[PDB]
Amino acid sequence: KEPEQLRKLFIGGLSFETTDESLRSHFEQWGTLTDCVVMRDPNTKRSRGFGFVTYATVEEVDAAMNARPHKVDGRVVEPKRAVSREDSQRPGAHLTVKKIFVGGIKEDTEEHHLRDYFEQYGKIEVIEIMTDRGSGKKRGFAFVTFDDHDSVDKIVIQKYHTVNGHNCEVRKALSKQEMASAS
DNA sequence: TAGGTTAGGG
Repeated sequence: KEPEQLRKLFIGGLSFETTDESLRSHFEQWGTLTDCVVMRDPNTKRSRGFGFVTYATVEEVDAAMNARPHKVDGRVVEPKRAVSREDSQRPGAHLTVKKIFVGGIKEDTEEHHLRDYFEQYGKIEVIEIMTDRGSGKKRGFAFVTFDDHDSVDKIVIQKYHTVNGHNCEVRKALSKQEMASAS
C-alpha cells in the first residue's frame, strides 16, 4: 500500500449537481475507490465545485489520468495529482505548468544526466542548463519542459530526485513576475 | 478548480 497522498486525485471544475455518488460512479471505472467526496461549504452545504477520489493503488490513479479528458455529469472536469496540505502552502503549488525548476545540480551536469532521470516521467520537449550571461559560468540549476502538465505533477509530489549522481530539488517553474511576486 | 486534519508538558 502506497501512501494515501499518492493514491489520491483532486477533481476541479466539478458540476453543481455532482455528488459523492455521481463522482464515484464515474471514477470507479478505472479502479477500486477507497475514498470519494465532493467538498461543500461547511454551512450551506452548497458544493464548492471540487472534490477528491482515492484508489487502492497508484497504478489505478495513472490509469485514470491516461483516461483524460474526463466529463462528469455533463461537465468537463479537471483531474490532478493531490498536492499535500503542507505543499499547497507554497507559492503557485496549484498552477498547471509544463516546466520544472531543477536546483542544485553539479557543474559537470550534462543534458544526458537530466534525461536519464526525467524521461521516465514523460515526453521531454526542452532542456536548459543555465549559465551566466557573458561569464559562461554554470549557475547550478536547469529548466525541463514536458508535453503534459501531469508529468510535472507526478514529479513535484515526490521528495527526492537523483541527477548526475546526487539529489536535487525540483519545483514547478514560476515566471519572472510570479517569482518576484512570491518574494 | 485546494481538503473532510498541525506545537505538549515536562
